[PDB]
Amino acid sequence: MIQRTPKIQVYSRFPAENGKSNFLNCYVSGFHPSDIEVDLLKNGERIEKVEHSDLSFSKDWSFYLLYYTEFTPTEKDEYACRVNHVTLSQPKIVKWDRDM
Ligand SMILES: [Cu+2]
Repeated sequence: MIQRTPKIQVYSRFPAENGKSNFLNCYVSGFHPSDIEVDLLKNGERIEKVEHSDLSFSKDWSFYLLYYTEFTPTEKDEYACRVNHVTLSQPKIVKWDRDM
């Protein structure tokens, strides 16, 4: 019964070491999940082997949700989460910043 753009936070499971394998995470929360579409991107390109958790929600249908994939970072490679949702007129993109 309330409306809001979905919050998106992008972080790595362990602290990042170039060349060392790790996991990339995108935590999405908001209202009215409603077929929301989430992708992870390596240099603007959609990744294939992406897992997600069950979607958690409460009465008013606020929700959170996690998408992730194993990956192994470098300085050259650009990583990001991309979300598609009714409240968005276009796909929203948050970049993974290992210092932020
Ligand atoms: Cu609502």
